[PDB]
Amino acid sequence: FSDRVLLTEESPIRKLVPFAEMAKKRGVRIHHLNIGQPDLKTPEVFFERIYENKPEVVYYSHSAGIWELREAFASYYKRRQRVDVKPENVLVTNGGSEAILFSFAVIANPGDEILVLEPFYANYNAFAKIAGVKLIPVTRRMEEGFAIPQNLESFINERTKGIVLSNPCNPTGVVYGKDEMRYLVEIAERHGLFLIVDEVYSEIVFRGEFASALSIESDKVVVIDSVSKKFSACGARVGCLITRNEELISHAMKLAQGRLAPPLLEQIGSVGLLNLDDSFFDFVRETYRERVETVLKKLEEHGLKRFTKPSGAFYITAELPVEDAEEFARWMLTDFNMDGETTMVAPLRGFYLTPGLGKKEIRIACVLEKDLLSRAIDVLMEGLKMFCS
Amino acid sequence: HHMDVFSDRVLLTEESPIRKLVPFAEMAKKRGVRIHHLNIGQPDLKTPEVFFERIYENKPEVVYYSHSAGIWELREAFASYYKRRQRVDVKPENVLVTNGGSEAILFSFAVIANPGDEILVLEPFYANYNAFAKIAGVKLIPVTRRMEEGFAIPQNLESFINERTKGIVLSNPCNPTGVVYGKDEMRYLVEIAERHGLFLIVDEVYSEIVFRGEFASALSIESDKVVVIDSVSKKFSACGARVGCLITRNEELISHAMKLAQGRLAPPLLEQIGSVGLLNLDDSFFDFVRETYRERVETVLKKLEEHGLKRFTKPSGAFYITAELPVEDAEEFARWMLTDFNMDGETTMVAPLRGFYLTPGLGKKEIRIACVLEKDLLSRAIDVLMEGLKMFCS
Repeated sequence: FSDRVLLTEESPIRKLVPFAEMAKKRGVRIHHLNIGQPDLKTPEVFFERIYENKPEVVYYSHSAGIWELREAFASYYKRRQRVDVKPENVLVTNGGSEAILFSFAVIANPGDEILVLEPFYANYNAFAKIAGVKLIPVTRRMEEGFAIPQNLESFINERTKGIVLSNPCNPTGVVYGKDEMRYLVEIAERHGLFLIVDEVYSEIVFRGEFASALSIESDKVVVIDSVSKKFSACGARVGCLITRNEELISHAMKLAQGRLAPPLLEQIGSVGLLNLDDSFFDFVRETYRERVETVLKKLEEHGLKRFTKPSGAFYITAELPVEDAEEFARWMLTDFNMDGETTMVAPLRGFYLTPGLGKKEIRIACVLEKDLLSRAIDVLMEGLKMFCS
Repeated sequence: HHMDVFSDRVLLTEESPIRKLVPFAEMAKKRGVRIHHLNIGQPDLKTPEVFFERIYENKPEVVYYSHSAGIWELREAFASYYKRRQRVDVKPENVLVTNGGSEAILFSFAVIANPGDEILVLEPFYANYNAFAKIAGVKLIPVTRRMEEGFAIPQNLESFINERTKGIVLSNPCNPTGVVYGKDEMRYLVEIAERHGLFLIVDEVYSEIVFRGEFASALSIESDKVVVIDSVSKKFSACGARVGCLITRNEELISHAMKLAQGRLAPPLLEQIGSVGLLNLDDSFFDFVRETYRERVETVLKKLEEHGLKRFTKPSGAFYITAELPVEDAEEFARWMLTDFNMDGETTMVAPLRGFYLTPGLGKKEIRIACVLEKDLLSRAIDVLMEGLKMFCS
């Protein structure tokens, strides 16, 4: 088999599944705070639009996506992100996942390098490995508030072709403002690199004023978005690649054509999601705000010191007073259960490329109703207390 | 201001000869010309109602990411399909649901080959494989087949194997030749794979659309080096579903493919729910589909013969007809058909075959015809095409 897949060890999160399944067999209710799967009901408009526009033939749509959906994304950015985008700048893909893969393949050759801000959304490494691109980590520290490090330029070389990050960020929850993004765009332009900004969590912003990378008119910016987290439509597999660089889009379109098209029914339903009013986004933003706040308060009241207050998204990264976080996560499932309940968290080690980093850190996904989440944290800290003594 | 340095992968890629005809086609519709599209493999048949019904009946409250390998029931649906219809014993654990056959091919390539490695392909072939090969950084090596030899597997196939060769890929029934390799031919091809430690990737998307001979799935030959790709696209006219699969008995390969499926998270949920219904369709449905395409293919073959065209292939499967025209450049004729020609305000669009070959110069005078219109329209579409071909010589 290929080195690409032989060198890939399985995710620390996935490695806990066997232990979790074994716990359910013993009659234990597990609180899943390890996966970024929203629990919110998918808006009914998604299903209504599909039912009302049932096509007689489920055909391959235009490779770049149904024209109406390209318009729907364009209008969303103007109305919600206050960015002027044309439908021609939008390329509909099979979720953000594919938009990332295309971006990587269009800008870099096999063996080339793409800078990534550590810790980062682990799945980028999967798309990099498929495209044969090397992903180069640029470490950020919790103690610095996971800021963009000053030595960013030093990692650039002849093989460097781009920089990729998420904003709001998964798993740190940091939100880079207009000033920070412009700085990052300026570096991309000075060194002729493309800036891939994954904005899947835009709308889920609590502190500061969020500015899309497209707000900074540059030919090197590529924004990735999706209907997944924003509308709780993860199973739709509908996302997009947005950029003003007509040449890049035209190159990405050859890849979209080999693939033929994104899912038809999901695109039809996505048009309805993107047209949702302001009240919907207020509800989603505030639901996650209250959840994040609830966890933060619970962590603080149980004496946990080193954790980050996110400005966006629904993840909380924290440092535990343990030698190995992954061992503790497994222990929670195997050797622990408060009142027949346990809590499953994601070890953060899988979000770093640099070996040794994130050994005592974990990520908490706020994807449960606030009261259950409060209870899930109580179980987690009671378990943390016994683990030590 | 600095230039955009894009990857060689995408800079070297010229746009498809078929796609290069779209601008000329769009300009023809503006002039008031009804175009008969025989250039794309998009079926025109109604998607069976069961697909929509299953979705409506099992509407989930949350459109969640399913298990990476696909919903368990769909994995069972594919497994049962192969046992009932293909007479092959497959377990759900052997099935990995993907975003259409397209992705199953991409994963196959990434799992067996490193960037820079080689995969043999039987030319002419489904052009899109080259797209997945470029994304994975794999070099696709052509093994030319001739129409005069009935597009058979050439005897010099082993001479193309080297240290960098990691697999062989083809479609059965084949797109665009329409050849259908039987049990004997497949065994031979599997024996070569095993002797040289290569994986055999057989794209069986057109299985069911078989007219001549008895079709045998590559899985019928129990080997640890066979990987079958299938889809709900052409078989059930559900191209927009983007639901396919990778099937193999090699537990290690599927386990490695699973890591790639996990990065991607999952295939489309609603489409998987609807696909379970399509896969459970009775024998009557497949009889109707197979015979609908048989009568269409026959109609075109008769019309081509009646208009004096000599060199064309009679396919054993799929719905494509490959033919050699008496012209210097087929692609020039295809464009001409749209720009400078229209019988009774009608014209026909065909796909130049040049884009289906990697070896430069091959398929310059050849075209592909997709039988994706009702037999009477198809008959008319060929009349328009031959009247245009007759004037073109002048």
